[PDB]
Amino acid sequence: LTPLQQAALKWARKLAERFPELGEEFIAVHLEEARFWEKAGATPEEVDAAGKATLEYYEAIRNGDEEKAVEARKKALDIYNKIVEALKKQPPEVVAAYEAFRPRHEALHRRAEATLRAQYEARGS
Ligand SMILES: [Zn+2]
Ligand SMILES: [Zn+2]
Repeated sequence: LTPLQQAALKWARKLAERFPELGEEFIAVHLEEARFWEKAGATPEEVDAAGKATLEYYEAIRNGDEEKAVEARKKALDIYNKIVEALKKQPPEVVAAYEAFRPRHEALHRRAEATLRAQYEARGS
């Protein structure tokens, strides 16, 4: 267990615990994403800051806080953009592997956004 994997595990487990509908699948998908971040040369602190902003982002959707959602989304994607451009210099098998994995992360992301917005519209928070 690398320090980068531990950093991704900490924030992905928090999201799964607070929103059980996402489930352990939310943790596993974010670990696989973290393996590509590690391949691209990301550091544990970059993954820790991005995971922290991701929890704040989804917590913002659950609570209807739009300003916090905008700020948290930018903080997470500022770090993600650094890693997309680093992935360009990766071997083609790594890039092709990432392009084949990303639709599964996209589908979990679409589900998580809709499910938490639904909890704000119904439960209210
Ligand atoms: Zn995600
Ligand atoms: Zn989105």
